[PDB]
Amino acid sequence: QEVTMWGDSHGVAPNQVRRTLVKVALSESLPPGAKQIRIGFSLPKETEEKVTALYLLVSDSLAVRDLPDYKGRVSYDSFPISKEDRTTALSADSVAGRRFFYLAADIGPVASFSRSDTLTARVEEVAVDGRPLPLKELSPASRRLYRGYEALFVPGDGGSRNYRIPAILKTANGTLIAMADRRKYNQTDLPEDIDIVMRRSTDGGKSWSDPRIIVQGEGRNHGFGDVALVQTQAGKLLMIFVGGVGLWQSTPDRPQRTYISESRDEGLTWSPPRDITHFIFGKDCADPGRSRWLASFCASGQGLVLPSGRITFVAAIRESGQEYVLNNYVLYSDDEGDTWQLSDCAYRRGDEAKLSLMPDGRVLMSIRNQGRQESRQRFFALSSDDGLTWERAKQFEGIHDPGCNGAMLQVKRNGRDQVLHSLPLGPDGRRDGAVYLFDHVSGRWSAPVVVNSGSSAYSDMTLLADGTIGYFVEEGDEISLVFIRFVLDDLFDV
Ligand SMILES: O=C(CO)[C@@H](O)[C@H](O)[C@H](O)CO
Repeated sequence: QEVTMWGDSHGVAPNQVRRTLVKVALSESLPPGAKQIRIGFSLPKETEEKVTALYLLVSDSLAVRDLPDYKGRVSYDSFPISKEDRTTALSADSVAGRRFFYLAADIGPVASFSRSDTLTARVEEVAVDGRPLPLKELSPASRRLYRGYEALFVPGDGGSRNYRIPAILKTANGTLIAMADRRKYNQTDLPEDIDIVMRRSTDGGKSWSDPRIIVQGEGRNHGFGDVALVQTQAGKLLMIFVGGVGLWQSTPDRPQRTYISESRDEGLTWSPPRDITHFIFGKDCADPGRSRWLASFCASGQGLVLPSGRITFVAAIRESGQEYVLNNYVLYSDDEGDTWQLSDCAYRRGDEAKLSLMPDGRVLMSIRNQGRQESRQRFFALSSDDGLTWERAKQFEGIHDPGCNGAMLQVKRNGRDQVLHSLPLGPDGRRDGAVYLFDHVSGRWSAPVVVNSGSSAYSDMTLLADGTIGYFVEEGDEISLVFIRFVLDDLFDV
């Protein structure tokens, strides 16, 4: 009879309730004759000052996230603990054979958000009728306080086993749109059966509407996913996504197709999806130079609408069946989405790529590094004719890319034009989701700041009206899509 212990490392926000600090698992139910179990724990004053109440939670489930995040799919009992106390006890008849125990807290109304605000606790002893059990730590507890923190899509939500692939969008009217792959049966990509789902917020991300499936997968080989979002200059919302067979299964005559859909009511309703594959490649393509290309997909997340009105996304395109590599081209529209063209090639052996507007009006491309090329660094390219043509810009390199989709934001910080870039820190793996600041004038990257430790993958980033960063990340091995709000001073001041 051993006891295994996991401290929580997920972010918190003020006034949240029943946040797990430490969870422990009995390897066996309490034996008959056992009457009581007692849990002694430690918790520093700095954490105690940040909480308003403590709890012992007991459940038949051993869950990854805070138990309220499973919205009742996890049932549990809650016994309060005085925040000044350091032990609690419960009869074996109350535990009722259950094996999983949580030390949880209600977060106070803290108002600091510096890097120092880290909550922690640790279980020191689990005793059954006075007989202390052996406890082994698999994880330490450290939960950082952010101005906002909320899991928008959690495994099991609405009957979908999994979620992946975040996209976020802020509209000129302040509406936030959050979309995701609804991965119904497992976490793998197309050709699995996948839907596109969405939640909206009309109060700057304080609260979100219930998820609505806006594009429905119709079976294996007939799913949809990899959403990217823009707002066009005329005000209509534009989403772009792929559907069908997997990327490497696509062919010119049986392609994984690219679709667009639009919204003229702040993301409440969306037009029926429109196949635009024929503009890009394949059997219906008017350019015979691309008749025999095999596959294309736009990087999920956000595109870019230029000052001219031109709408753009970077497609990553498979041109040859003899290799498993992709080339980047800009997919753009000068007519509010009515028609679409391709730029000249922007990057050889690229992958998911993102655009942002340089302070001089040039366009910067950030290209995912696939296959651990070169020094395993993020790739960059520049365009000075609004996306039509491109050249490598090593001058922007200098951050590691373990091979993952990220996002850029052009921000002004202490009077300096800078670029915020989100990527897993790694190294060489999907761990510790971070952001970096690139100072434009010096051409120097900051040191990374880890927003979310642990398993971390795709991220997308939006700038809120007052300059708070909205950061939408894939958290965990079984991924949750988590919306985090912070200001740049919270992460980069000393
Ligand atoms: O996988 C998970 C789920 O949240 C955790 O184990 C954590 O993200 C990482 O794996 C280690 O901290």
